[PDB]
Amino acid sequence: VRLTPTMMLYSGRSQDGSHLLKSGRYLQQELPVRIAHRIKGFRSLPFIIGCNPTILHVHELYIRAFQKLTDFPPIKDQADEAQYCQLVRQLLDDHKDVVTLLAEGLRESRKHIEDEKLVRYFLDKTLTSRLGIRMLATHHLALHEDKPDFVGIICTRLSPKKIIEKWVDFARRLCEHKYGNAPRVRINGHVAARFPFIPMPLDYILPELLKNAMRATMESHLDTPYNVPDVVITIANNDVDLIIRISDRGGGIAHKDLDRVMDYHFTTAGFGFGLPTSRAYAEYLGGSLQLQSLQGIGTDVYLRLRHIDG
Amino acid sequence: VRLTPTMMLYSGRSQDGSHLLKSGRYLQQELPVRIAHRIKGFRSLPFIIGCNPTILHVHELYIRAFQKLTDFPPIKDQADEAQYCQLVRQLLDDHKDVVTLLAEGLRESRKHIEDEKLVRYFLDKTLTSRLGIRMLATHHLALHEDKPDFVGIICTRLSPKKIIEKWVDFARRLCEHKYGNAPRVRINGHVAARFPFIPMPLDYILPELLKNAMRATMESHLDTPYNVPDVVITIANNDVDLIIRISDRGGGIAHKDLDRVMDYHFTTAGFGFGLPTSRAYAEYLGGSLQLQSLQGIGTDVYLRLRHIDG
Ligand SMILES: Nc1ncnc2c1ncn2[C@@H]1O[C@H](COP(=O)(O)OP(=O)(O)O)[C@@H](O)[C@H]1O
Ligand SMILES: Nc1ncnc2c1ncn2[C@@H]1O[C@H](COP(=O)(O)OP(=O)(O)O)[C@@H](O)[C@H]1O
Ligand SMILES: CC(C)C[C@H](Cl)C(=O)O
Ligand SMILES: CC(C)C[C@H](Cl)C(=O)O
Ligand SMILES: [K+]
Ligand SMILES: [K+]
Ligand SMILES: [Mg+2]
Ligand SMILES: [Mg+2]
Repeated sequence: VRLTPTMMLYSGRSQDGSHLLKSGRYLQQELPVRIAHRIKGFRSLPFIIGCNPTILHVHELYIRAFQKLTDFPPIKDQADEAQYCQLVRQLLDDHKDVVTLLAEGLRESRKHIEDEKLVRYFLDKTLTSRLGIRMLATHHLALHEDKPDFVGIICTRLSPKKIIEKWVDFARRLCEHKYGNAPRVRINGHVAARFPFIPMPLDYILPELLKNAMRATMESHLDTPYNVPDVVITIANNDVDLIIRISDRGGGIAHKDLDRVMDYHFTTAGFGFGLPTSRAYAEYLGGSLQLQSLQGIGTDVYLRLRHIDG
Repeated sequence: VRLTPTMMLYSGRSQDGSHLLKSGRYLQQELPVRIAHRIKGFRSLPFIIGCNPTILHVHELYIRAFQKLTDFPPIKDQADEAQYCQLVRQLLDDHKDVVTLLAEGLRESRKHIEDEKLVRYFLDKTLTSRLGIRMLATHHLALHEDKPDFVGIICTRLSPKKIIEKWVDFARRLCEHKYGNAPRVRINGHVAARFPFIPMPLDYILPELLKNAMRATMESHLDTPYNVPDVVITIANNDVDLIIRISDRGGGIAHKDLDRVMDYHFTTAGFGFGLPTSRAYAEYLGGSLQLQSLQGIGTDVYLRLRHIDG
């Protein structure tokens, strides 16, 4: 029953399966209201942006979802609950490319307005609400599964080192595929820590930060691709939060780019969403994402995520 | 002729010694106005604080200095200039303990007022103005000296690694004297950098940050004083600024203390002035001082100082 902001992840264990029903009914009351807020967000977008065909498509997707959700009959039994899950699974899949569609839709249209704070706010609000909604929805679905060491999407004994290693292997492959090599990653600090935690946000954030650090490292070592400085990751685990520091020797973020890197769409090269999205996600969950640039040397990125209150 | 804020450090080279006169005359016009501002600062202190006998003593010192400075006759020749230097040297020495007197005077008296922003502002403004004044004054005196690789107090080829090493040896001695041992310090990054720079601010700041990192390291390793994690210092030198990162494995700054550590007087133990003073000095010179705490692991402190414009 651990909560994200104004949102609650049910921990329940009833052999009869009545927690599924209480969970299902909660989801059913909650999803339409939150989808309505997203729709209100689209309605208030500057006209010229809202008229972009890709933005209109996403706008329609949300209306469609609101329609199907409200059309679904109140849940009275396992049979209803079971069918609601099919709808939720369908919606989750239908909406899996939303971040990318928004990025495309907004890329050009955003420069047609005078106030630039506007799109930042819309995206921060839309993407984090969406993260919140997908977490709740996926958590409900997960309550059906019998994975050990999970209560829904909540890992009961998450190892930060393990999940970091997972995304390191992933980022290294992408990097090897593009450059013929990848920095090695060293992990230090509280490497043996284990605690209850929701992987989902880490699954978004970590690969974004690792891809950044690896790209920077390779692009600054073009003469010695076979011998590049390691990326060093430090884990700090205390009673308040989990801190993951990702340090590279990739030459740093230039002074002229520093005020831009947190802007959606800004890139010196994906589509420039990695940093602002990651920060918005971390702040939404009560944490933060901070950068320290050592121009000429490299960058330290500090991810902080609050622990699950007990 | 490199400048600090609203203040100018004369680079001059006249064999006849006329730059000494132009410098002297500049100092003579500039010191009284700036001392007057400091006096105005004392006049506007909350009554109950201004009545503290130590605060009153410092207040009087500044009046006395204004008196002697204004009483000094306009400078028309080397003889006048030469005598002005004696006065400046006397004043510099008379005022050498001002930071410490202010700290004592304010320690108790400050809690007697409702607005806490007040003392922070007074101290930030008083201490940085004082740094500015001492730099100009000392720079003038230094123009008389014939040290090679100096133009006044400006080192023409400052090595960050060398000046860091100087203060490392110093901090290690203090630390060894108190704990029987001291962390080793490793220095990496742009270790061979050399550039024109004014040592004075580094001479204040570095020992403060080194003492902090060493204390934290020892106090968190009481069982293994003979084997403690190194302090690691990274130098980054680029065209805009010099960055010095000081990282320790001293266990970090606790969440409950984090909002306090930049307050004058706050200490978990000198007199709690190291951090706020160092930050005020760095910002005054166009740089910054930022902390990243990894609670349970350690702390990274980032000092940034702008280069001398050319
Ligand atoms: N670790 C890093 N080192 C150097 N530059 C970085 C680092 N992380 C981000 N940046 C800079 O910030 C920009 C924004 O990154 P991001 O938001 O992830 O979008 P993208 O990776 O698509 O460019 C990058 O294009 C890059 O110039
Ligand atoms: N590197 C560090 N590691 C852990 N704690 C630190 C560090 N630097 C500063 N602190 C904390 O911040 C407080 C304020 O430090 P400072 O302003 O230098 O005053 P003082 O050193 O006199 O306490 C210290 O008492 C200490 O608790
Ligand atoms: C209707 C929901 C499940 C869709 C979420 Cl808000 C998303 O865009 O992925
Ligand atoms: C009169 C000057 C030289 C004194 C400076 Cl402002 C200081 O307090 O040290
Ligand atoms: K970006
Ligand atoms: K302090
Ligand atoms: Mg990226
Ligand atoms: Mg100190």
